[PDB]
Amino acid sequence: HIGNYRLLKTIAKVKLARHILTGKEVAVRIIDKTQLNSSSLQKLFREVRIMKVLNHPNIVKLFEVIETEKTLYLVMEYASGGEVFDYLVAHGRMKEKEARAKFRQIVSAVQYCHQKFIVHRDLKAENLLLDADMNIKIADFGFSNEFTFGNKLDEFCGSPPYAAPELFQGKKYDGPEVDVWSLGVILYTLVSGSLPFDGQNLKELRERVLRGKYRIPFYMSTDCENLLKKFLILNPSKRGTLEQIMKDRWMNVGHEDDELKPYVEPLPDYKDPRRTELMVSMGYTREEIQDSLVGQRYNEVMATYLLLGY
Amino acid sequence: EQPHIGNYRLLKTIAKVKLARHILTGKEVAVRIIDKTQLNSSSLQKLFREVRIMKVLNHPNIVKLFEVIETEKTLYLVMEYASGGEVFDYLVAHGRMKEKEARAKFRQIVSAVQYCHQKFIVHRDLKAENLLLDADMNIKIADFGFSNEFTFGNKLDEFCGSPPYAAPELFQGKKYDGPEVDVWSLGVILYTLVSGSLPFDGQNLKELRERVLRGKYRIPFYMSTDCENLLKKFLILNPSKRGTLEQIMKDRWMNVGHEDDELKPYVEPLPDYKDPRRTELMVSMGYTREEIQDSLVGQRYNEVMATYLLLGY
Repeated sequence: HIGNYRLLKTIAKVKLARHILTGKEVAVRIIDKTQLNSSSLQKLFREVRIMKVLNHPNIVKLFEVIETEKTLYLVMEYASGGEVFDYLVAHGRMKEKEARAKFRQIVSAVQYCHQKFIVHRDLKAENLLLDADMNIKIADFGFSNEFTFGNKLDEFCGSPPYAAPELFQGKKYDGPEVDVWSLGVILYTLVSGSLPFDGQNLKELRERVLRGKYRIPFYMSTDCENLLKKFLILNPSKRGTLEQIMKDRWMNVGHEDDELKPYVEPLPDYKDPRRTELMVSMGYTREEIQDSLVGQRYNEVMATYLLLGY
Repeated sequence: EQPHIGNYRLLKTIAKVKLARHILTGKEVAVRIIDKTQLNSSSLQKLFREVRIMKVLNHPNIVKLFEVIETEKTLYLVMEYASGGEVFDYLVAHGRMKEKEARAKFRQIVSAVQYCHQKFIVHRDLKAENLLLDADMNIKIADFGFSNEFTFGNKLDEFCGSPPYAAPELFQGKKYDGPEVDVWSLGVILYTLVSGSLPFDGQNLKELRERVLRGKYRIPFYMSTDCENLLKKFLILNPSKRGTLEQIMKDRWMNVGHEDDELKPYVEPLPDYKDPRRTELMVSMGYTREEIQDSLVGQRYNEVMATYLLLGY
């Protein structure tokens, strides 16, 4: 094993693991640096930094970073509930009351990143993970657990049906309004268990996408069809921001007093007495806990700390 | 090992697809199972249009249709099973193919697609996940007619592996219609056979598009020169300047170690419908002589014809 972790089984090389001293499960991406060229190494560590800066409850967290001469271990949040894509396959559509619960979390998460000028650019159901409580954990925001670095044969499973029309018109695919279209598509698959735009191949899928028409089922409320109209607009400049969309009726149904808003980064969690104590009586010194959590080292000490929060 | 349908025992699922065993010959097949009640008149005609295409392709390297079983509510299509799996899964497991091995599969691949081009049928979706392998490592292209991946606009199709093989047209809003599209896809396929990786990559569709539209790809140090020149005839950004497969069959690399046996378009062999050997086995199965005669002469795609074909393996 590596660090305070016991590799259990595997699930791009990713391992399920048990933090020995907390018994908490964790995902452990393993990456071989010798097999990387400078251009790719840079992009990696650049994305590792992005992961260290996104502190949101629906964006899979990073717990530790172990880096050796030839290897880089990335210990991150494991989501025991799997993909949103797999769920939707089994249980079919969600109930209007169920989707809203998660679609709030999603839009809050994506919105948070747009604040920092990070657009995800590949939003899909396969990238929305769930934990043991049915809470949303978006993945691949920074570093991607699905994309190898040019070596392998990526299949881009699930990416096309959520692509905005710009992609097929040769127009730029850069701005936040791109995640915005995809959110539309996402929402639609949640309340229907199906695709607004579909086809036998990429040709047919394109045809349907660029036309922008999509069937609304009978069982879909009228407040819902009205939320889709705000996402699936063909012209990128007329698609509204996410701050403007959190103020929708369908979004806030059941939250008459609890209206959705641009998430506010919570203050640095680093001094919790309960965990500082629990740690000391494991064999951690007081100030190494202090230095580790002050400097946000993301080492074996910071990892243990964060893992005690579950 | 429980349900039966016609002469088939359904063994397991592999869209709804079952690997089954034909009880009279013990041969394996794949049965696509379609719920007709879940389809609308428009779609029903697309189904039978495509099935008519399936009955009409007769190439050694395209998956063959054996039988159509139709009931009130359901349609069963019985087709070749490729036990060797996807070329994709095979590249992932074994790395690249050395050039000699690649030429062998690429030859079969070109014959098959060119065959469909002669009839003005274009695949529109060649990828390494569509190139199946049989027990002898022979290529069987899937999805030329009906698609064992495309569930009719109903579910949550994933399109696995499609993007990296799309001609630049797709991302430019231009017509994605002609054979040239397949030709570009062939270019990608060749390259991934011999290097075990894609010529155009990227962490998301946006990044993929840049590489595709630009049209630049690295030639590995180990790639033969003849190979590099062959890629140059497929991976041309302008649709109209891409060659036809008939011309591309004449290429040097295509024919290494095939000097007197140059790749030329496939000619459809004479019909099979009289083999007295197989005719006799069938007679002692309960089939009558003229019922064998009618179905084979008529190319019916009923249980008789299917039993006859499968006795050919």
